[PDB]
Amino acid sequence: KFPRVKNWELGSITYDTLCAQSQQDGPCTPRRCLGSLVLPAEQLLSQARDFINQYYSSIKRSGSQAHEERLQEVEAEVASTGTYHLRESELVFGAKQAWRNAPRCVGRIQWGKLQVFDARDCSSAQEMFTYICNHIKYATNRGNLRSAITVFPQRAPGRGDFRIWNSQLVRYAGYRQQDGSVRGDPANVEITELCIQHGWTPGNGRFDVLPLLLQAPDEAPELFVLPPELVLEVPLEHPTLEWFAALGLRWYALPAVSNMLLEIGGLEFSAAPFSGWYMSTEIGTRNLCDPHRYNILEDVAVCMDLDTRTTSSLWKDKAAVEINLAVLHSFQLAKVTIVDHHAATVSFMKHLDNEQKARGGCPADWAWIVPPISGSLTPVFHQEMVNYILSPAFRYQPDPW
Amino acid sequence: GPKFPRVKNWELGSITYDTLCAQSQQDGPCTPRRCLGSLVLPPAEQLLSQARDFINQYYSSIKRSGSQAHEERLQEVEAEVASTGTYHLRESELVFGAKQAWRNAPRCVGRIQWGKLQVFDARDCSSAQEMFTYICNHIKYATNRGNLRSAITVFPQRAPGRGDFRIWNSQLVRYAGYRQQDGSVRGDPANVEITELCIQHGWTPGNGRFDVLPLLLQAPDEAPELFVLPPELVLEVPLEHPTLEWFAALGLRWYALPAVSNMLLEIGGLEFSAAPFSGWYMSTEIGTRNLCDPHRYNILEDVAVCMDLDTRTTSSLWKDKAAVEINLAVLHSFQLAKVTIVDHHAATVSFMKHLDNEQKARGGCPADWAWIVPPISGSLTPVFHQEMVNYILSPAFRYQPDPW
Ligand code: HEM
Ligand code: HEM
Ligand SMILES: Cc1cc(N)nc(C[C@@H]2CNC[C@@H]2OCCNCCc2cccc(F)c2)c1
Ligand SMILES: Cc1cc(N)nc(C[C@@H]2CNC[C@@H]2OCCNCCc2cccc(F)c2)c1
Ligand SMILES: C[C@H](O)[C@H](O)[C@H]1CNc2nc(N)[nH]c(=O)c2N1
Ligand SMILES: C[C@H](O)[C@H](O)[C@H]1CNc2nc(N)[nH]c(=O)c2N1
Ligand SMILES: [Zn+2]
Repeated sequence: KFPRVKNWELGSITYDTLCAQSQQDGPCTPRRCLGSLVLPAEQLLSQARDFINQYYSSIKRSGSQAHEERLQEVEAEVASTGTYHLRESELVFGAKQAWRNAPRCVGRIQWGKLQVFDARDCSSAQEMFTYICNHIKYATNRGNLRSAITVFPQRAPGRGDFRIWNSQLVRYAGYRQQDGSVRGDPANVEITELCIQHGWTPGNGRFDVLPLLLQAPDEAPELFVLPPELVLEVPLEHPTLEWFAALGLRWYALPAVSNMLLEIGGLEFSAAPFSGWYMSTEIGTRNLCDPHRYNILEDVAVCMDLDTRTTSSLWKDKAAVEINLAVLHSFQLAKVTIVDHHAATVSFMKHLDNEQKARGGCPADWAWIVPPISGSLTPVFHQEMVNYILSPAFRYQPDPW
Repeated sequence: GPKFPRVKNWELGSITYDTLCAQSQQDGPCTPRRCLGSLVLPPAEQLLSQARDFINQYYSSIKRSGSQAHEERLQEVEAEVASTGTYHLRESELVFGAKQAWRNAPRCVGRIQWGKLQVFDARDCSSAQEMFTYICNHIKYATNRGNLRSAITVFPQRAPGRGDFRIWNSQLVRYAGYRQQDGSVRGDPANVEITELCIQHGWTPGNGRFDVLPLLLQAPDEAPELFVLPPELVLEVPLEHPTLEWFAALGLRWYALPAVSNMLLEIGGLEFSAAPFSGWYMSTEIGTRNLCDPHRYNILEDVAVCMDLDTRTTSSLWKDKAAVEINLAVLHSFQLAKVTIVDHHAATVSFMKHLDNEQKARGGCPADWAWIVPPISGSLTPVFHQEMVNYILSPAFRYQPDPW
């Protein structure tokens, strides 16, 4: 019934009772675990009712007059039109809850602090662009980063979706070369090629910021260039290794995810970009060291004069550590908010304890929460986790092309 | 495509489908409502179905499925269970079963070696003294003066109404952990309970950080008996670093032979409660888990101080820098002393080859992602980018509760 959850460093035990609230199935069965894989009116009515019940309970007014009447408005709207609409205060609560509920997010200690921009009165791609430019300015705040989400109009039965084609608001281009190598970020070759086809004049650098492709319902997407001054970037240098600055490496300040679906009370928001601040291992380990990304390990190790001929000299491990240190030092120097993996995972353990008290559990995906270097050096490695789907939720959605 | 799990490698873009999971006859701990993949601990009628399944597996592996010899063996097994409530394996059946149990183990990254296991049949064993002899022979063979060889020794199976053969120690070689008066521990904190049981049963304890424990061996229906391993049998490696001359002065060491001794080996419904097995180390198990876990030897702060690192702030990456040098010391020292070891990069590469081999041979491979990905430098290894399906196949190694 209720799974026992143990921490192996400290010997402490808790029981997850929150998983009983899950009404949506994951990919696992008793026959096989798939935890490591990356990917009608009556049903809508009950999702809506549950959500409204969640909202009135959060403001302590459960059972009040305002509660009963709001339930009746929703019922009347769905019965007549097949759908309904959220009040701004309900949207705000719903967005925070979807963050709180996200099992892959190590940053959830911050869940209560989220600026929510209501963009549901948007009727064109041009208006979308203005809203996005305002989000970026707010979120960036000259390096003193603030968590934010902007919510565009919900999906509707009659028509096509509002969509941002880009997976993040800020990404670097990937240019496929004559010889089948890539200049820039190999993760972005396909979106880069789409941008060119839709009329963008491409650069030829390793760190060219991509334009946005924004789609209003049932229209071809439109191209918008981000004003250079809005996109804060950090040149990478190393505290003791002088030649590192000459590698010419940089990363953008703002991690801003733009391709996920936000589901609240049965309603679905197909464009709802959100942003926080980076955990340094995302940049230092994954973006720069992954073999299928910028893949810089070998170059850094040679500058460091390490023996690259054999794996047993641990040259990959040594180079990776220095790159991560360069990221942390450079962000700190440029006064841009960042968190290291030790500090982030310590705050996550506190979030786990807060949530055990508040709700009797916390859905968490161990493979995503444990950092990609120095796993067992962090307290989360030794912590058992239960993974399940609660709503409101963020959900992956297929690329619109 | 097909209705079997689709499995993707995100570095290479390649896809396979797992069809082997269809052969699974035992439930794991997950359901559609919640994943429990990260948790460490998960009649004649019943026996016969498991026995028939295993005999069918054996006859398929020798390509004699449906033959007269196959049907005759099946008839011999059920007749034996009819008269006795149990049955017994042939020598070649035990050998097949033990290798298949290793092949099936989802938490083992060393499975490229599965076909090369020396299997010692100790099913004639009738006393604690004789268990000790067999165990000493295992260690001598497996250690081979540092050129390590994979092996298992199989003691008699569980029997109706008669007590079990059990080895009380979790490994054949482990260090004592001595509880101090201030509440701290000298030696290995993992071993505090077993250390205290050895003293209760008459062992005169040392007072060092690396005292090898004696064995507590239990023959059926007797109290366990205490046996000290002759020191010349236990190969150890003093730890030094290739460039940091002071590292040798910390007096650190580790033993050569990883030999798990408390797992149950299950073959065709038969239960082997004592069947210790051994291979060689992957270096991260010593360098990262044994030496750096905060609940183990916990030496990270000590080494960082000698390295002159800023241990008062997380963002200096002092833990990461120290862990790398400790892992490097382990690899260098084993290589110097000519004792077999494998680094995490070479092991995970070889496991990627094993995955490909098994895709062709059986249509999949059960694997536990959280255990296969090494505890340092995870995404620098190929296995981090590889999706994995986890399920239980028999023959199997299974955890068993401590005898005390
Ligand atoms: C405030 C600082 C934050 C930090 C340090 C942080 C940290 C992280 C990290 C390290 C990941 C895994 C990233 C990856 O490997 O792709 C992640 C995932 C995620 N986070 Fe956060 N987060 C923050 C804020 C936010 C905010 C504001 C939201 C939404 C309101 C959010 C929702 C999510 C979601 C939905 C995922 C899963 C994304 C996916 O499947 O690709 N987080 N977080
Ligand atoms: C040939 C050298 C071998 C290497 C490098 C190797 C590697 C490993 C590693 C690194 C682990 C994880 C250990 C941990 O973190 O506790 C493991 C687990 C395991 N291996 Fe191996 N292995 C080898 C040989 C063997 C052999 C000979 C067997 C049995 C015949 C075996 C069966 C197992 C089993 C049953 C586990 C799970 C143990 C548990 O749940 O505590 N492996 N292996
Ligand atoms: C195919 C697929 C499925 C899925 N769920 N997700 C993806 C994005 C991948 C995940 N791994 C790299 C890349 O996503 C990279 C962007 N991740 C930033 C997360 C983040 C960090 C800090 C603050 C935030 F607000 C958000 C792809
Ligand atoms: C409670 C519990 C359950 C379980 N399944 N397992 C344990 C042993 C723990 C697992 N993690 C550390 C420790 O096991 C330490 C010993 N593991 C060595 C595995 C190995 C390596 C190379 C060759 C071999 F033949 C065997 C405890
Ligand atoms: C195959 C595996 O699930 C995949 O590489 C995952 C592992 N853990 C991860 N963890 C985080 N935070 N982000 C990721 O993209 C991944 N990728
Ligand atoms: C909580 C978590 O399941 C636990 O700490 C696991 C994670 N992965 C591991 N992986 C290996 N190889 N060995 C272990 O002991 C563990 N411990
Ligand atoms: Zn699962």
